[PDB]
Amino acid sequence: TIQDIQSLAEAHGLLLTDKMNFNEMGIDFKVVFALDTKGQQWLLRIPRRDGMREQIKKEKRILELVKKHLSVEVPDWRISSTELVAYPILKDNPVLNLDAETYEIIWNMDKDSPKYITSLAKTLFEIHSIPEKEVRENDLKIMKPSDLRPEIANNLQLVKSEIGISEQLETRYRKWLDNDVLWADFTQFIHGDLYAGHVLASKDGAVSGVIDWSTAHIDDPAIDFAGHVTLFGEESLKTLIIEYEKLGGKVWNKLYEQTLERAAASPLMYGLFALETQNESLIVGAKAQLGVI
Ligand SMILES: [Ca+2]
Ligand SMILES: [Ca+2]
Ligand SMILES: [Mg+2]
Repeated sequence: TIQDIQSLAEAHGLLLTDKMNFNEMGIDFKVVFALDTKGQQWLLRIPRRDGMREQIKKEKRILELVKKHLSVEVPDWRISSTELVAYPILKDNPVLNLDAETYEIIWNMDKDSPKYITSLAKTLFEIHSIPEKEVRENDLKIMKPSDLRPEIANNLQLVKSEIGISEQLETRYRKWLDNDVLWADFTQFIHGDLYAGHVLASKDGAVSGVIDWSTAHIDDPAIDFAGHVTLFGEESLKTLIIEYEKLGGKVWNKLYEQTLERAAASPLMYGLFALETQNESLIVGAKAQLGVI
């Protein structure tokens, strides 16, 4: 009940009024939009069933680490567990969200915004500069540069044998794995699931926050550029890379070309996720993205 949730928040230190609205669009969570007794708006997440324990533990450690090194806001998980996740509403809305009924992409920001490019580049620089020693201390996954390709090769085998893959996607992924010059000889801490729907910004485009941190680890930095090129296009990605390098972002000759292969590999990564988030709904939609059907 609303009273049940009020008790939990009280049982973890937070006093809420009895006025809540519920949202049902989530896969793993139900979402509650609450209000504390002083009038501040809150976001509650209640995982549906058992399963979410290690992700909620990990994401809380990631949030506490990244806020130390970011000049923009991330969710402040004052209550954190599979009983209840609660944080105050952040300052801005995402630059886009997906309409819940149709998945039509509704944009809260001008795509051409110069300020989005410069502030996203600065945020990318800040995320990718987080020291490996600190990532190690928080027990997060660390991919070495020489492990990247065998990892993907394993991913390709597993997704092929169970979900299936179009012949054209398989040949492109193998071409990718064969193209040595595309692969950086270093890895860095990355957000892991970064695109405009996970970036909060003012209407002028200035990044004010970044959300959904549960995938963050040390990996190929191009992963954090793929979501931009998919939505903003090749020319915008080039300007982003230039602003990034201007700030001291560590680049290599083929970062642009590697980012395009990463973006094209989206079907593979989603088929990988769908195999450990078991739904007929997900493997079917992953199947279509891979050129089957
Ligand atoms: Ca900070
Ligand atoms: Ca080769
Ligand atoms: Mg915090």
